[PDB]
Amino acid sequence: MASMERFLSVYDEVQAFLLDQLQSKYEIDPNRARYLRIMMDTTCLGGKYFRGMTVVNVAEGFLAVTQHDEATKERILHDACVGGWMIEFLQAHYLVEDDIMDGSVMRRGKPCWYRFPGVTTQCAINDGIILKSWTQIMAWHYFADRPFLKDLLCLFQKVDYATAVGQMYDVTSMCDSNKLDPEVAQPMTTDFAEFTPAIYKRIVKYKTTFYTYLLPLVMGLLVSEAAASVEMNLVERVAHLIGEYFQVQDDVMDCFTPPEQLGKVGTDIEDAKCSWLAVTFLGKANAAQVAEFKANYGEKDPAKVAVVKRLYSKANLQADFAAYEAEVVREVESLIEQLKVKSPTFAESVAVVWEKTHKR
Amino acid sequence: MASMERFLSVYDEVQAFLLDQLQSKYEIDPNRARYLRIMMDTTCLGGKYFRGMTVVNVAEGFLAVTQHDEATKERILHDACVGGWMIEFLQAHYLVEDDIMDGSVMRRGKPCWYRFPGVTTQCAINDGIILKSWTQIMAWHYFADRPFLKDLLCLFQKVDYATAVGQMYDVTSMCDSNKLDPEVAQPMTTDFAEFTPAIYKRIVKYKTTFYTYLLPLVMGLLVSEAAASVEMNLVERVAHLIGEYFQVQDDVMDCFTPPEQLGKVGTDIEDAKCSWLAVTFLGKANAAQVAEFKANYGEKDPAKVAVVKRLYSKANLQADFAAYEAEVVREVESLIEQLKVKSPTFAESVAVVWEKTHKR
Ligand SMILES: NC(=O)NOCc1ccccc1
Ligand SMILES: NC(=O)NOCc1ccccc1
Ligand SMILES: [Zn+2]
Ligand SMILES: [Zn+2]
Ligand SMILES: [Zn+2]
Ligand SMILES: [Zn+2]
Repeated sequence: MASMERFLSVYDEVQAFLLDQLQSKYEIDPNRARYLRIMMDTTCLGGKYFRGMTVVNVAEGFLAVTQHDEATKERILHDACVGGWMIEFLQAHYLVEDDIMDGSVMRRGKPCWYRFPGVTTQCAINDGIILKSWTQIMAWHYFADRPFLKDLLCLFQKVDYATAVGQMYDVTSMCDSNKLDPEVAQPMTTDFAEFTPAIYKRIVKYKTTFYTYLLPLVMGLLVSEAAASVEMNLVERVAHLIGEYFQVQDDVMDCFTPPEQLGKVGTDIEDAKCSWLAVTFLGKANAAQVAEFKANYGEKDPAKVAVVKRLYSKANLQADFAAYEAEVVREVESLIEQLKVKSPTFAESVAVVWEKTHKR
Repeated sequence: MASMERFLSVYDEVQAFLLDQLQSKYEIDPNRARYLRIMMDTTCLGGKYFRGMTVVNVAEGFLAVTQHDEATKERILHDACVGGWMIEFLQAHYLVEDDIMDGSVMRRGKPCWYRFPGVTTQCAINDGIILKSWTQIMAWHYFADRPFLKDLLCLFQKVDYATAVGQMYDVTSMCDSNKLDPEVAQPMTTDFAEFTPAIYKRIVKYKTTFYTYLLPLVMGLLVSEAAASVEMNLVERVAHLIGEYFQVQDDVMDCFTPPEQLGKVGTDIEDAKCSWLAVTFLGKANAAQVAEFKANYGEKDPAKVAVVKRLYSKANLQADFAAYEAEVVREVESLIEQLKVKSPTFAESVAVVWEKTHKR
């Protein structure tokens, strides 16, 4: 069986399990079940499944080098599929809630869930809650008797909590820290003193890298009973590094990729986000350029937005990007080498994750 | 040590643990830590702590009849306090998110969290997420080596998921089920065919009873290693029964308790909620009364709201309430008796929970 067709099949099986349980154990009626089926499909399907498929790809790597009965091979692959859906549903939770938090309009060429006419914010906040609850229902059902259940739940928790803390770093990134105060409406920064590489790195490390790269890699090791084939400090280091690069690319596309190709209208400039572009621009600007940036950033006025894009264009940010990219290629190849000492197979899976990131 | 002073002390200890970890493990800065300290205090403190204190009271019951070293007595009580805070933080999560979902203005005489000037919806949805993540952090830290960790996590999950499903039942209670559809804006019901006792019971069972009554009772049994002192089908039956009564009282106060005493302006009529009052009124109304109710319910116009209150007044709903109350007194005393067969101590704790509910 090809990997993607297995993965997709297990989605149908998990969906049926979750909705059947709603009827047998939680007293749901058929119409509300249909509403939740449609919510699940709309929010969990239609991406490339990079995160969930990484679990499967890691587990396939280890199957090629480890002796097992066929039925054990099938159970491992079924577990890797379930685990990969846990991650896809976790991402679904964060996309639904973030879209509401940020007042987003589109995602992937389609309206954000909360904007569907028979959804609304009142339902969509709760639908998002349900998405994440379903990850837990999956784990407790499919992994009830598994030796890795404890470790898997404990890892999942920490990643989820890191991700929520990262959303906090993200949404407060344009405020002055010393002015955070629940009692006082928050002004945009005027000095941009906090738009630094180290601060930017903390936002991206927490908001994206834990659930996009660390979790799929480590879940693949857990369902394979292979955590001893790695030095977990290296896996964490490589995960954060690759995931930082992934976000830098996303930051650049938000500004420069046309909307029909991007699948939405990017608003990072208007939203005054601490993007890689803003931070890099500030790291090389002269006094007059910094003043012009300050007079135009974080404003909805499209002429002021065009002024910011113009500043980024004139500033030759493509060169700082190629230099960044060069250095990440360097450090990732180094980390992969360190991974080969305990597991060529795992190092190869990390290689594949890097290639899919670097070339998308 | 008195129970409440222990409980309160453990809040300070848990808070310090959670914020210290944010600094040592999640790279937080002092200002964001202060923001989260204030969020925790504002959202978790100021109620009566009925749910968390019930864990402690159940555990105290068993301590009186079970032999233990003093250090074991202290560990059980510390565990019951932590467990009771897990429940209080879980309720905090649902209050923050529900207030946003329902566009609530006040809670307990104070603005809803999302309405604080330096919060806003964009932060408050995520703050609510964090609240529930903190319940998990507590359990994995304080109960890491405990024999009941698995059972406690598995119970907590199911209760949380029941609660989210109950919010779904609640927010869709004024729609016709056969018309639920993410693609189509949802009209209010015109026939009110779904305002029935059984439908009402399903909303309340899921939305409130699992986290308010089942969870504190069962968590008390788990931290005491006492689940064998009960027949879990009875505990579930009594929990749902008491919790249904609790919500019927809440439904009546939303309509009839003055706002300064209620701590908010009740809007169940304007929001077309399936309340006990609406369902009971419809169960006894003549044709003309049903037509007048239909012409006035679910409308913000205060004259139409006063028409609905007038219908409920003339309909002598206080008599149906006294009759309901009588029957619940009857069934609860019966269930307590059945609980005495395996545990007088546990039956007594259930007695106390009932008294606090019945007389508030
Ligand atoms: N639906 C129902 O009544 N019970 O299923 C959920 C559940 C919650 C807590 C403890 C055990 C089960
Ligand atoms: N903050 C950090 O870098 N690590 O702490 C969180 C964490 C997440 C996943 C696995 C293990 C730990
Ligand atoms: Zn966002
Ligand atoms: Zn972006
Ligand atoms: Zn509500
Ligand atoms: Zn109410």
